[PDB]
Amino acid sequence: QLHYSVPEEAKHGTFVGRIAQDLGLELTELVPRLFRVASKDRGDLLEVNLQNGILFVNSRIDREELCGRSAECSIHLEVIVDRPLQVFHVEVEVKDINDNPPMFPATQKALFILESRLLDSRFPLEGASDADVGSNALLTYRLSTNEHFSLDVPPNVKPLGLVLRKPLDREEAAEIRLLLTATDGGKPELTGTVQLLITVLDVNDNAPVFDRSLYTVKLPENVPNGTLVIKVNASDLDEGVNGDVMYSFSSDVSSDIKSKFHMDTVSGEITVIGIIDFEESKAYKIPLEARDKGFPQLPGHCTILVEVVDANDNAPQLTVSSLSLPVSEDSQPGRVVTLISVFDRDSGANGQVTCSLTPHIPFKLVSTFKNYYSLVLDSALDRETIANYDVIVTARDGGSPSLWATASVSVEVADVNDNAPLFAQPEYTVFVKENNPPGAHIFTVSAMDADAQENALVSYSLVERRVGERLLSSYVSVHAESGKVFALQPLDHELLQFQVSARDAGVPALGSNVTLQVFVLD
Amino acid sequence: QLHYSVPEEAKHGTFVGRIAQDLGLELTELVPRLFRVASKDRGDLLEVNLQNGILFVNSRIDREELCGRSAECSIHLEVIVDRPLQVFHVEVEVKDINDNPPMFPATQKALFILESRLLDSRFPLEGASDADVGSNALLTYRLSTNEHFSLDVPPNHEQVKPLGLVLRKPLDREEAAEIRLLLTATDGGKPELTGTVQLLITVLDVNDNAPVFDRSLYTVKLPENVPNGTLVIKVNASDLDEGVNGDVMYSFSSDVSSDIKSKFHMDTVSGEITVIGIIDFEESKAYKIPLEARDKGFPQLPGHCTILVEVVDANDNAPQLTVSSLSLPVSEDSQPGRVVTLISVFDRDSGANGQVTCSLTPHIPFKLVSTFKNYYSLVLDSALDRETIANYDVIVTARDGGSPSLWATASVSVEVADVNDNAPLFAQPEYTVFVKENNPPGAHIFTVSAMDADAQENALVSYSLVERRVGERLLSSYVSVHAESGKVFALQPLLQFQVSARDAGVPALGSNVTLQVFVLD
Ligand SMILES: *[C@@H]1O[C@H](CO[C@@H]2O[C@@H](C)[C@@H](O)[C@@H](O)[C@@H]2O)[C@@H](O[C@@H]2O[C@H](CO)[C@@H](O[C@@H]3O[C@H](CO[C@H]4O[C@H](CO)[C@@H](O)[C@H](O)[C@@H]4O)[C@@H](O)[C@H](O[C@H]4O[C@H](CO)[C@@H](O)[C@H](O)[C@@H]4O)[C@@H]3O)[C@H](O)[C@H]2NC(C)=O)[C@H](O)[C@H]1NC(C)=O
Ligand SMILES: *[C@@H]1O[C@H](CO)[C@@H](O[C@@H]2O[C@H](CO)[C@@H](O[C@@H]3O[C@H](CO)[C@@H](O)[C@H](O)[C@@H]3O)[C@H](O)[C@H]2NC(C)=O)[C@H](O)[C@H]1NC(C)=O
Ligand SMILES: *[C@@H]1O[C@H](CO[C@@H]2O[C@@H](C)[C@@H](O)[C@@H](O)[C@@H]2O)[C@@H](O)[C@H](O)[C@H]1NC(C)=O
Ligand SMILES: *[C@@H]1O[C@H](CO[C@@H]2O[C@@H](C)[C@@H](O)[C@@H](O)[C@@H]2O)[C@@H](O)[C@H](O)[C@H]1NC(C)=O
Ligand SMILES: *[C@@H]1O[C@H](CO)[C@@H](O)[C@H](O)[C@H]1NC(C)=O
Ligand SMILES: *[C@H]1O[C@H](CO)[C@@H](O)[C@H](O)[C@@H]1O
Ligand SMILES: *[C@H]1O[C@H](CO)[C@@H](O)[C@H](O)[C@@H]1O
Ligand SMILES: *[C@H]1O[C@H](CO)[C@@H](O)[C@H](O)[C@@H]1O
Ligand SMILES: *[C@H]1O[C@H](CO)[C@@H](O)[C@H](O)[C@@H]1O
Ligand SMILES: *[C@H]1O[C@H](CO)[C@@H](O)[C@H](O)[C@@H]1O
Ligand SMILES: *[C@H]1O[C@H](CO)[C@@H](O)[C@H](O)[C@@H]1O
Ligand SMILES: [Ca+2]
Ligand SMILES: [Ca+2]
Ligand SMILES: [Ca+2]
Ligand SMILES: [Ca+2]
Ligand SMILES: [Ca+2]
Ligand SMILES: [Ca+2]
Ligand SMILES: [Ca+2]
Ligand SMILES: [Ca+2]
Ligand SMILES: [Ca+2]
Ligand SMILES: [Ca+2]
Ligand SMILES: [Ca+2]
Ligand SMILES: [Ca+2]
Ligand SMILES: [Ca+2]
Ligand SMILES: [Ca+2]
Ligand SMILES: [Ca+2]
Ligand SMILES: [Ca+2]
Ligand SMILES: [Ca+2]
Ligand SMILES: [Ca+2]
Ligand SMILES: [Ca+2]
Ligand SMILES: [Ca+2]
Ligand SMILES: [Ca+2]
Ligand SMILES: [Ca+2]
Ligand SMILES: [Ca+2]
Ligand SMILES: [Ca+2]
Repeated sequence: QLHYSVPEEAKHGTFVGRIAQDLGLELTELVPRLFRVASKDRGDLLEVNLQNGILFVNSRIDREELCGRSAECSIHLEVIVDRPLQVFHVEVEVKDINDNPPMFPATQKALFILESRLLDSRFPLEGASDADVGSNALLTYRLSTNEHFSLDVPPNVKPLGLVLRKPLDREEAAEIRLLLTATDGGKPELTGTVQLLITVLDVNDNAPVFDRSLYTVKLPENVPNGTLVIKVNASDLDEGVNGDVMYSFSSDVSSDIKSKFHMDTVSGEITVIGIIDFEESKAYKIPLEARDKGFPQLPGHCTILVEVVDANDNAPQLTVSSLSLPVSEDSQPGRVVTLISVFDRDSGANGQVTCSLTPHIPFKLVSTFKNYYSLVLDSALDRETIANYDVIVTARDGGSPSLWATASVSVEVADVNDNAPLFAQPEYTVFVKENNPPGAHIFTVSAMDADAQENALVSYSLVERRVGERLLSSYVSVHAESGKVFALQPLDHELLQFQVSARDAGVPALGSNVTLQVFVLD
Repeated sequence: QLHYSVPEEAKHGTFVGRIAQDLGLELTELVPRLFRVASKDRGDLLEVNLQNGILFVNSRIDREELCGRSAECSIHLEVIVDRPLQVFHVEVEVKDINDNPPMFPATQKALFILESRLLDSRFPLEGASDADVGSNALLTYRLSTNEHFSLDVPPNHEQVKPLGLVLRKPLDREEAAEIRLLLTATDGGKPELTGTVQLLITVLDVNDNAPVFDRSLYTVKLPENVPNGTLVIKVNASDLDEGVNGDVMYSFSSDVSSDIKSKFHMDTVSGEITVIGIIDFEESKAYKIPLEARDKGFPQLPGHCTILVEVVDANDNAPQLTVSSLSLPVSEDSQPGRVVTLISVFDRDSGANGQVTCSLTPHIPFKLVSTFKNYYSLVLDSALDRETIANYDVIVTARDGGSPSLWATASVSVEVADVNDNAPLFAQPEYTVFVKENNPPGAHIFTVSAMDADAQENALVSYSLVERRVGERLLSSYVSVHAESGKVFALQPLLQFQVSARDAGVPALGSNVTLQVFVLD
């Protein structure tokens, strides 16, 4: 019937069309007959002036306000004239102009993506809104050139996705900034921009690592209660709770190790809580584990080997063996007497021992094997001059400070018959009473020795002599046990000299005789 | 010194050496003189028989009991003889035989390793212990042939640091839940003894699998007038993890509109979408809803899926119509084909129930016709008459199609205006009267009557007189009449005249009736 095309948002009084002459009616007819024009929507967008008989724009025309995002827009206007009654229906189609730019819901939007997020994972992103319809509507999206991310759009309606091309890391890149540009295909060309500032969330993917797998620490033997050994330090590359670690022992530690050593969980300092002995254990090997606070927590392992240094804290324990009581006087030099065994609990320089004895002593000490010493006899010996020795043996434990261990040994010398029984002085003379009764003691001879026991035993005897052959009698009788001389005859008148022999009882028996004389002629 | 070599743990009374003749001593001296042999440690390991003067093993010799894990083992025996006193020291070195196998601290050891463990990561393992000393001590480790793991041992020395298991290829819980391996430690001695430890390592589930739907987008159709709490669709998320990491919670995305949240709600556990508000097609044609689902794991991964729901236009609105251009007068002379009033029909609904069908009374000369779109004009056809038909009340019925169909009726009152097209008619022509003989002046004689079919001024009867030949003769104008009433007055003691009845309308129409009076007295 009739179609008019009018551009959106036109100048006031914009020429639409000569509707008057188009319907075969003159202005002259238009003036008297009642001219009515009615339309839907606003109905005041267009109006006709009768003076020149034309149709024109009165107010601003917003197509998107009336028809929204619909493909076709047309305004139905009816024209009524009276006397006579006549009605004509005319439709005016509104043309869309690119006056509406691509508008994003927000200029700035921040997204949060985990670090451990794998590739091919897409993230939903809201598109820009546009009230325009057709070619002058947004169709082209352009993402900033980035290494990690790429853009993806469904060909149809559906939120566009952001795909992770390269893996992300918090430590390398804490924050990532991108810009998304949406451009519509219209004249003039309009701009849409949204800047995305995405922050990388820390994921516990860094295990705690020590400086080296093994550490070596020297430790004294007699360290007091609560002595520091070493503090271990672990490095972690995460943030906050994932970045700090607690130190602890491994579950495979020995009971003794746990008994002697302890570690503070927070500090990671190793302190001694038990008496450690070098003789008990020379060194300790301790496995250590450190764990962070993150839920997927990773452990860090390192083993400390501590060595205990031997301090001279034990005196050289020695034992006297093979106790030999007798030592003969005639013993030639080079004869062993007793045995000595010296041992030391300590080890090393303060483990070796040097033994010695009294210098003012004929005996000398010499060792044959290891720390076993044998007491050998040197120089000559005499029982009578010196009876017994009480030798004190000193054992020196080297190192600083040096220790001492002494032993008292009692050794006695055995008597050997090498002396002879000697009377006081030769010779002896006595004078007996004239009328001498029988069985009367006249004199008691005496002898003394230097030896002991049977070697010092004096046995008195008499000699026979020629005068005995002269036949007076068996004369005097002597007592071997006492040395008393007994007479059994009255003296008569008609020089007596006889030898009294005192002897020993030892196996090499030795004796001497003294001359005793009696003179009687009364 | 003097050296004799004896293997550890020998048979009872094993020949060691002829110590008697070796020390320059005859049997003759050996028998009576006390011949003593004494040693530290046990001191009962060796003893000499005097009958033949020889040295032999008396008790079991355990080298590991005496020297432990030391390189060199030697027994110091001292020989004491009396009369005269003489002492001879002899050392007997014990040779080690491989009688102690490589022993691990435990036959079975279980390790717990995370799935997310990166490559080149090593795990500490304790080595095997051995009481043997020398060549017959363990130095060689052999790990079971495994794809994922490889063995690592420090070369400087053994028992300096625990040997490690290094991850060559990454492991996964879903593919391999458990891994069993065997570690064999072999010492270099003859014969060779082996020590073994069986490792049962378990793979720990790590939340590294994101929840995934069947497809990114789903399409569901939904009616318009759905009641409060109507189910739309149930969504399904698939997860490949274990336990708390394997089950997911359903929720809306944070980017949803407030209206969307107002019209739709979702159960977190089930993942079912239900409507809790009245949705209207005129309000919104379709809804696009983003959905997010998150698992219970500490490193929780999200899953996104968008539901597109379409609203169907249901006939719940009657076609709103308005009567326009109200025209009260309608002339009788109006030619057929001529429009009367205007009707404007609009419908809120769209589609099959958007189209409207109008109609009018079938028993009526009027017809309804549309020229453009859904704009209708009521046009008059055929002739009409005021007197025959006084007024019309046109009822327009509008039917809204679809199931069920809607109805909208309209009553329009139109009246036709009277037009003078009829003529005043007397009862019957003609009329004749006889006047009194002795007639007085100014006397009423008769009252004429006339009637019309029209209305108002057109039905107004006005009585008048004609001149006539008798009147022209100038005798008189005869009777004088009142136009309003039609009364005839006589003023005098064969008369034929015409009484003309006329209208009062602008197009005046009239008719004449013959009136006669007879008086000759
Ligand atoms: C060698 O030193 C050992 C500790 O080292 C010292 O102490 C620390 C604190 C530092 O100052 C350091 O520099 C020192 O050198 C020492 O071990 C100690 O032994 C005593 C008893 O023998 C313990 O006393 C008990 O303590 C517990 C507390 O337990 C703690 O254990 C660990 C420590 O890290 C952690 O889990 C906590 O921090 C705990 O605090 C008490 O609970 C307990 O009392 C209970 O029993 C009594 C009696 O029934 C009740 O009345 C109470 O209510 C309690 O129920 C004891 O008092 C002492 O804790 C322990 N020290 C450490 C650090 O564990 C060792 O004895 C020293 N060697 C020798 C030979 O003495
Ligand atoms: C283990 O040793 C390290 C270093 O000796 C200790 O690290 C301490 O804290 C920070 C850790 O990052 C060290 O570096 C610092 O980093 C900040 C970051 O901004 C920087 O501003 C500093 O200038 C410094 O470079 C820092 O050197 C060190 N500080 C102290 C007082 O120790 C760590 O504490 C040790 N482990 C334990 C358990 O103490
Ligand atoms: C989801 O649907 C299940 C049935 O199909 C299953 O899920 C899909 C994704 C595939 O993994 C297929 O192999 C499965 O058999 C139901 O068993 C399950 O109950 C549904 N989910 C819920 C929460 O009910
Ligand atoms: C619809 O009902 C709403 C209340 O819903 C409540 O929660 C849902 C999940 C159902 O279980 C229901 O039984 C509960 O009472 C009202 O808040 C809302 O106003 C209602 N809308 C209407 C009546 O248009
Ligand atoms: C008595 O002693 C002297 C002293 O030399 C000795 O000559 C003499 O032989 C001894 N007498 C006897 C009987 O041996
Ligand atoms: C919007 O589009 C224009 C060109 O159409 C650019 O100049 C602008 O920077 C943005 O990309
Ligand atoms: C879109 O993006 C550009 C680049 O960031 C801005 O300059 C503009 O103002 C809008 O935010
Ligand atoms: C060293 O000290 C000890 C202490 O008993 C003595 O017995 C020994 O004789 C030496 O004087
Ligand atoms: C001579 O001397 C001895 C002592 O040596 C006395 O015992 C003896 O009786 C006599 O007088
Ligand atoms: C270890 O290997 C040795 C041979 O080298 C076997 O004899 C032993 O039984 C174990 O399998
Ligand atoms: C040590 O390893 C062997 C295989 O060499 C097993 O048979 C034994 O049970 C132990 O686990
Ligand atoms: Ca616009
Ligand atoms: Ca526009
Ligand atoms: Ca646009
Ligand atoms: Ca990292
Ligand atoms: Ca960490
Ligand atoms: Ca990290
Ligand atoms: Ca000590
Ligand atoms: Ca010591
Ligand atoms: Ca010492
Ligand atoms: Ca002497
Ligand atoms: Ca003597
Ligand atoms: Ca002597
Ligand atoms: Ca053995
Ligand atoms: Ca052995
Ligand atoms: Ca071995
Ligand atoms: Ca996995
Ligand atoms: Ca997993
Ligand atoms: Ca999961
Ligand atoms: Ca509705
Ligand atoms: Ca509807
Ligand atoms: Ca409808
Ligand atoms: Ca008529
Ligand atoms: Ca009429
Ligand atoms: Ca009339």
